[PDB]
Amino acid sequence: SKTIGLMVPNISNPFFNQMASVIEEYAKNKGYTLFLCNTDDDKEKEKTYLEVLQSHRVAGIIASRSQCEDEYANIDIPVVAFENHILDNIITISSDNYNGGRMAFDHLYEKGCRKILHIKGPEVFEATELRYKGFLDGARAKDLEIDFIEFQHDFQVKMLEEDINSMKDIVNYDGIFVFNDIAAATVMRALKKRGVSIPQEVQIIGFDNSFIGELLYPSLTTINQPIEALAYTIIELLIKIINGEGVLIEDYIMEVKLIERETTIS
Amino acid sequence: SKTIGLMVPNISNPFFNQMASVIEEYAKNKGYTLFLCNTDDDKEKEKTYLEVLQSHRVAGIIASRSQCEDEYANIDIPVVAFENHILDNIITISSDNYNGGRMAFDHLYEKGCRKILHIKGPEVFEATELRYKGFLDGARAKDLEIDFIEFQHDFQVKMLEEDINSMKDIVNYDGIFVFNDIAAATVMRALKKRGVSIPQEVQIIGFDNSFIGELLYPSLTTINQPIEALAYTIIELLIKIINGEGVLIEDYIMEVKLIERETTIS
Ligand SMILES: OC[C@@]1(O)OC[C@@H](O)[C@@H]1O
Ligand SMILES: OC[C@@]1(O)OC[C@@H](O)[C@@H]1O
Ligand code: NA
Ligand code: NA
Repeated sequence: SKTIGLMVPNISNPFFNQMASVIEEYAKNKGYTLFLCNTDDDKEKEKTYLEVLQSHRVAGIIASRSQCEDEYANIDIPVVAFENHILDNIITISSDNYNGGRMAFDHLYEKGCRKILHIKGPEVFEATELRYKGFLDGARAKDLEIDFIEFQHDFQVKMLEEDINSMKDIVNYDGIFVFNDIAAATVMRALKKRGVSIPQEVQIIGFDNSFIGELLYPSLTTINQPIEALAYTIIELLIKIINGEGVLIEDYIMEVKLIERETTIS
Repeated sequence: SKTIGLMVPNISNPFFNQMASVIEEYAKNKGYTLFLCNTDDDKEKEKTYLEVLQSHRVAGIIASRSQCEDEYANIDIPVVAFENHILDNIITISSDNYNGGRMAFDHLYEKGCRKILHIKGPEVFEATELRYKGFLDGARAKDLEIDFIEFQHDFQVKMLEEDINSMKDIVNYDGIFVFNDIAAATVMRALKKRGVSIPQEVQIIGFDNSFIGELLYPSLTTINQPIEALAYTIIELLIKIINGEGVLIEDYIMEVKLIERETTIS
């Protein structure tokens, strides 16, 4: 087989469809095509696709935001993981989510925010947990108390029909850090429906630098994940495993950077 | 195998991510999993994926906005097509794109628009050609001259860094019909960057009812494609072909409807 299976939480999140496009490019450079498999952050869908990919004898699997552990132990096909650690013998590639969360706090604080909310991601996403921890560590360094709201899912179309309890109070914050750009878009939509002015009344920073942050208005200040470097790295390492080349099985963490746009003041 | 290959022409476009999610649900109801294959509206990528899916002996293929023809002749795997016709012995499922184009014209005209632009899709998309023809036939019935601008691609992230020549003149139109909702979002972003008020200065209608129109602000008036009915139908018909059950090979066209939101005046 010259096909690699890429498991995607959902390509409805712009970040994952862009990642899938760029991984496909790097795979093509190495002579591979891709099958994309939608796992929807569901352990049983992931298990099913692992079985289906194995039965189809793909050359390798890229496992994004995995919720398994067990299931991977016997599979005899090369695997690399994006974000979530699976087993100690599978390489995990990620952005520097801890430091990105610190950068997000430092940016809001530098822009004068003192009443701060972090809309954090589901606990099962190692990446969002690290963003939360970096943000909180930043607040602790400034002796600032922060409020949290924890979403239980990444973006789903149903989110557009869901309310936040006490949405009327959100405008009272100086700044809000939202765990990713697509979730930030939903938060800004809710604020706009209530007539809230951004950034005049509240400042917003997201995470990813996915296309949704530039597509909408005002454009979203965010933390860049380096999709090209992530995709390059994932494919380079998977091909080493496929080829039986030596590589230390350890974390590969790519640098992030602040992208200042119109939802924070300057 | 119990796997169906779904060719996806634009994994960046909300409409196709939502279609893929719903097709997956209906396939699961019938006992099938899906592999998604990114064709990127490229004939060579489609040809490649067709070969890869055949080599993997999938149970059936859902072609989507296909640009091939003879490559499908005697591939001995069941195929159904979304939108673009492939061969006379392959069923094509689509929304009622001609009537949706007429509905879009009628709605702008009823809201008082007389200086009207249609940003039309690539000529290789049968669906957008029919939207253009329905819109134009509506204009001709009212003895109204319409202007056209023809995009050569569906949404790509690079569109966010591309300008329309004479963009500063677009505000002069009363109303704009854009060939789909994700393209409409890009047009609205350009207008907003220039300080144009929607719908006060220009009214906008898209096509699809994909989730981006409900993230847009103001929310986007559009023509609904019935994703649930499309997905149900694609899977029902593909399973008939797989099972060798009788079915007339003919067009299946699903009804569309206007969804009035905030980018046209109520
Ligand atoms: O949008 C993608 C993302 O930011 O969502 C949360 C995190 O898991 C991932 O990197
Ligand atoms: O967005 C999806 C879509 O509207 O794009 C153009 C048309 O091919 C298709 O139905
Ligand atoms: Na505030
Ligand atoms: Na106008």
